[PDB]
Amino acid sequence: SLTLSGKTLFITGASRGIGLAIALRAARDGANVAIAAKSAVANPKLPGTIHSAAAAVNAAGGQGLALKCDIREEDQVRAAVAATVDTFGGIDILVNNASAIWLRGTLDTPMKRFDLMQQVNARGSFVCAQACLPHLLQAPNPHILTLAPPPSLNPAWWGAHTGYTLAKMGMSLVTLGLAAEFGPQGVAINALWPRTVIATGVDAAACRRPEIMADAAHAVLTREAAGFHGQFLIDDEVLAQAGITDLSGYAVDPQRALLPDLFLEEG
Amino acid sequence: LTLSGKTLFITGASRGIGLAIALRAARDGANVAIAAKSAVANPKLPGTIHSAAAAVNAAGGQGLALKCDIREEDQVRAAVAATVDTFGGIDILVNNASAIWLRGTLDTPMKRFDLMQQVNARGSFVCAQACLPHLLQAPNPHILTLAPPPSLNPAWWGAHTGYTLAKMGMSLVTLGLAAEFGPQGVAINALWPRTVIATDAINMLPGVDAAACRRPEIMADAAHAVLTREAAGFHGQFLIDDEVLAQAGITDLSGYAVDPQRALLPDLFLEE
Ligand SMILES: [Ca+2]
Repeated sequence: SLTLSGKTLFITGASRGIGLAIALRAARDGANVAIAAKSAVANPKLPGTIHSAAAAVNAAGGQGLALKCDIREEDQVRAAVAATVDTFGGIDILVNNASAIWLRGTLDTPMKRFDLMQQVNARGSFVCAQACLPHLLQAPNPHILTLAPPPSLNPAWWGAHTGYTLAKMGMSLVTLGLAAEFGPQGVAINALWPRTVIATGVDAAACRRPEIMADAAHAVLTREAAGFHGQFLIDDEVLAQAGITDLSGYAVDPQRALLPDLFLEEG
Repeated sequence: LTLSGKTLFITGASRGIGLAIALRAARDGANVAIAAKSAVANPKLPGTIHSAAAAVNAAGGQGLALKCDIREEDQVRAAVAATVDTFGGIDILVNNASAIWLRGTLDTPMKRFDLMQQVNARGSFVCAQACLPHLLQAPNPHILTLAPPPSLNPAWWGAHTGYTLAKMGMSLVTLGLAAEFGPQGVAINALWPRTVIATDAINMLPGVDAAACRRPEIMADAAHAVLTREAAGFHGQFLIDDEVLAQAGITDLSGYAVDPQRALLPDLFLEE
């Protein structure tokens, strides 16, 4: 089987949710995982920290590094990348997972909220790519994997929540540009997005668990990077190609019709 | 088709395209709020909110000089409030903005990335947000953003990702705003020049001589043609100056050339 043994992953926002799931799937292989996230001090209101994540990585079979990194701050990103290189010797894989969401219209989106989304999503992916690339370019099989949808100019999607669509498609379009620039230099710069809503008026019973994205990420990240860039991939399709065709186990409640994810057309 | 008595809020209109738009509207008797950062002049990049407001007055309009850095939400809100207190409303918002940096990602410092996102995409969003409550009450409301048609062309994204994100961001904000508010009868559209336009910003375009450009007045005149259209049923369009002017019966564009002895340079972000 393909493995991330010996590889070093820098994963943003991986104190919880999809980032943590991806971290743990890589850890199972013996990967080094740098958890770069803002949450350091334990808060019951939003459980999970860089430190709990690093411990979970260690318990899952990997080597965890907890890095206090508010990715809105370039200096913290730079410091976290240097720490990762100092601890593990390099960076093989960047996963741009950190994301903030808010589905209201423009008159109902305070600039504080708009700014949080732009800074964490599109800007966070850009600055992390910028900081990691010098090290990625020296690795044997470098990946940047951004958790973002295929780019779209669908006016309905844009009008539905312009602030969030700007920030999330921003991640997609940063991926598009990075892939165009650096893909030809051997870096696999791609995106991965879930078919359904992931449980991390939206009902978790109509969702899938984050392990679908962890397993899909694994399938992408173990691919040869040379010649593999600018792709916008979906979890179910990735897993099918990898030989995982029975997705029933990923369902929170397998008797429920699944909620479709934002930013994918339904055929 | 006149802008007489209409109130325009134009960002960055101390010089260049914004100023030209301001003066074309002034000629009709429009009220123009000049929302820009420069209050006092410097040798390098002339024009201030005060010279622009004075020029609007000289041209036949009513100018209002507003010291406004559009990076600052509080200043934008303050400027919009002052405009309403001065003229009674806002009929037209023109999102005009200049922050360019044509380099690759490793050569695009975060300070420059941030300047671009803040002035371009964010600036358009925050000004739209602040003006919309007033636009929605106006007889013939427009938002006109000076931005290109949205494109997913990978070459354009790869060439200078930070800048493309920022400027396409203005287009994408327009796309979303039009989808949300267009149905309420707000004419939310974009306008982009076929060619490069001669302004201070050509300094950020290596090799580009003003002589191979068009004058800002082509954008001023195309803007006027857009802004005097009925707003109902006219949203989500990404318009080009030459095409707008052709529809308006202006097909001879030769007078808009800076220098007829030079071939015109095609603009960024348009397929040839
Ligand atoms: Ca919505």
